[PDB]
Amino acid sequence: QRVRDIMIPRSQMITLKRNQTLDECLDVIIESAHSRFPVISEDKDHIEGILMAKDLLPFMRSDAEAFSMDKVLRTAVVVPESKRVDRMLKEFRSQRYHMAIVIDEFGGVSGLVTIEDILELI
Amino acid sequence: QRVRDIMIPRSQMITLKRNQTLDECLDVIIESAHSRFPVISEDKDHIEGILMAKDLLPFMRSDAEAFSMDKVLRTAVVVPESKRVDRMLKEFRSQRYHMAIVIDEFGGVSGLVTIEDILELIV
Ligand SMILES: Nc1ncnc2c1ncn2[C@@H]1O[C@H](COP(=O)(O)O)[C@@H](O)[C@H]1O
Ligand SMILES: Nc1ncnc2c1ncn2[C@@H]1O[C@H](COP(=O)(O)O)[C@@H](O)[C@H]1O
Repeated sequence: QRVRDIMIPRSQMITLKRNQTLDECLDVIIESAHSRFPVISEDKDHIEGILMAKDLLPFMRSDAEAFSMDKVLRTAVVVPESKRVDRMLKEFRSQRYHMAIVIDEFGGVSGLVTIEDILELI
Repeated sequence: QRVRDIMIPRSQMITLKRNQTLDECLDVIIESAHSRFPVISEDKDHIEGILMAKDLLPFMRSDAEAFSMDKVLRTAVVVPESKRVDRMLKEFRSQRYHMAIVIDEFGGVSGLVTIEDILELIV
C-alpha cells in the first residue's frame, strides 16, 4: 500500500508542545504510553522535531542537568504520502529509526508512520 | 529455527537487581539503552520479573511518591530453548508481551528472547 494507507492520521497523533512543562509532558507521555512523540509549535501541521521518552531518563538521576526540550529534541524525518511501504520499511531499517512524519503535497502534516505498524502488517 | 538460535545468552543479559536504588537502575538502563530488563534476586537464574524503563517515568513527576521496584515489576514469562520461533511469535502476539526468559532442560536460565529479534529475522 502507500504510507498514507497505514499511517496514524494527524488528529490522532499524540504530541507535545515545545513550551509545556516537564509535568505537563510527563502526563501526556505516561498516559498515552507511547515511546516517541512529535513536538509541535502552534498546531499539528508544524512539527519541530521528535521527543523520545527514553531520553528523559538521564534527567531523573540525582545529579542530572536541568531538563529542557532543547536538550532532547531530535530531528523529525519527513516522507511524502505517496511513499511505498516497502521503501518506507527499508528506510526505517537502514537508517535505524522508528517513526516518520507523513506530509501532503502541500506541506501540511498528514500523519505519522512507524516501523511497528508496518511489521504488524507482514 | 528454535529460540535457542536467536536468544540473547544469559551471560550477555543486561539485568537489574530487585533491591537496587533508582540511580543505580538508571545508570544501567541509560548505559545499555534497552527498553526492558529482567529483574533478579540472587543471580541471573533467579528472575523475579521484568521491568520496562518507561514505567519509571511516573517517578519523575513533581508530586510523585518514592520509587520502589514492587510497583513497576511485571511477572516474567518462561519458555524452553527448544521452542520453535513460529510458536514463540504466536505466543508473544497472543499473550501481548515482548520479552521472555529462556530455560534449558535442567531448568537453568539460558537467556532471554524478544519479539523484536524474531521480527528482525523475518524482514
Ligand atoms: N505519538 C503517537 N501518537 C499516536 N500514535 C502513535 C504514537 N506513537 C506511536 N503510535 C502508534 O502506536 C503504536 C504503538 O507504538 P508505541 O506506542 O510506541 O508502542 C505504533 O505502532 C504507532 O502506530
Ligand atoms: N535487557 C537486555 N539485555 C540484553 N539484550 C537485550 C535486553 N533487552 C533487549 N536486548 C537486545 O537488544 C535488542 C534491542 O531491544 P531494545 O534495545 O530494548 O530496543 C533486543 O531485541 C534484544 O536482542
